[PDB]
Amino acid sequence: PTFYRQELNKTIWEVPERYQNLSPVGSGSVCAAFDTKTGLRVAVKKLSRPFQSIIHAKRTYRELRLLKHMKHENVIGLLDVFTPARSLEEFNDVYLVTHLMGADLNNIVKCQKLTDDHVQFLIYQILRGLKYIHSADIIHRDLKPSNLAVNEDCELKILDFVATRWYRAPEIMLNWMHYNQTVDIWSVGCIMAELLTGRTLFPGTDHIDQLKLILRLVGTPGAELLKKISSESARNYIQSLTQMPKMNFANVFIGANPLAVDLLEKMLVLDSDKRITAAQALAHAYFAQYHDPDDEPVADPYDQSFESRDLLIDEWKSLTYDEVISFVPPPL
Ligand SMILES: Cc1ccc(-n2nc(C(C)(C)C)cc2NC(=O)Nc2ccc(OCCN3CCOCC3)c3ccccc23)cc1
Ligand SMILES: Nc1ccc2c(NCc3cc(CC4CC4)co3)nc(-c3ccccc3)nc2c1
Repeated sequence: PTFYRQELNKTIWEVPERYQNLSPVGSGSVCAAFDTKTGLRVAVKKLSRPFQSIIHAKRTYRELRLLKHMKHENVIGLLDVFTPARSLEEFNDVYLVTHLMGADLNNIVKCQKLTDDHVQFLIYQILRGLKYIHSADIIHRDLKPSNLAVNEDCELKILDFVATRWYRAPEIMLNWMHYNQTVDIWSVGCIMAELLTGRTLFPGTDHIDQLKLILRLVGTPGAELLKKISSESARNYIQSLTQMPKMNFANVFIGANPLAVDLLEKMLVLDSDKRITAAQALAHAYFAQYHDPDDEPVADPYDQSFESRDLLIDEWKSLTYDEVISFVPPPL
């Protein structure tokens, strides 16, 4: 494949001839383009200094390994990955190609009002994607409206591109080091609550103000949850806050679907051991119009053994180069 060059907002791009009409989108740096081989509008992300440090190199390998493995309708997939290099000695740029979506859920929630029917379809697609992601032993940790891309037909894709702490599970705020996958479910509840009211549910100014807003809704942790908190520092700070009662969500999300209020009651739970999972939430009556267990697939098992390895930069670079060369595009 022959490459061409052009500068687009300080960053120079070397892309194959198949990608035309490059247009800057945001900032790695992303460009919108047209793929003459497939006829699709695509998004091309150029990784910025992929091997500047051990942190960058392993991060580069992690993202390429993740995107190559994601093959689900509601999760961002990899259409192509290329580099202008002809060998490992000159391998310094990595480009990632995916579908071009219309916008993100952040634009829709602040520019449009969503019917309860639209909330069902949008939240169902998130939970459908989360079940696929969680089945591969992967936690997103960064779910928020700006990480969810939506088309004009309300088709949604999860990606990992508005404060993140507003959607962070409380066990992440207190820096618990043994949380589970339901930290994403807490984020879904905060997102679902925002689609129903148009307001951010927990607009905290800091980590402490975030927990104060959370406790005003969910109430004081009970004796069962207090038994399972290992940090004496956090366990004492929780016992230092005045006893807040748990608000009834029907009095908070008024005029909302009774099934929507019940699902939020199962998602916005402090005790992560009792928080509803992605698979269980798909079976909730709120998604009866869309739920189909035979069309909610799980993922092929994903090898994360590299995360426990301590390698050099050129070793991470060489491993990334192998994944670039071994990539097989999906058929049309
Ligand atoms: C270190 C690291 C590790 C993993 C990730 N990671 N994790 C995920 C999962 C969890 C959802 C599978 C996905 C990602 N990576 C991404 O979501 N990467 C991307 C974000 C935004 C983009 O372009 C946004 C612009 N948008 C594209 C499509 O919609 C229209 C415009 C991208 C464009 C092309 C290629 C990748 C993009 C990210 C970083
Ligand atoms: N088995 C479980 C189940 C839930 C746990 C958990 N849940 C999240 C949480 C929420 C809160 C409420 C704080 C706002 C006051 C405290 O912890 N935190 C923590 C935790 C929090 C801080 C430090 C160490 C552990 N451990 C949990 C163990």
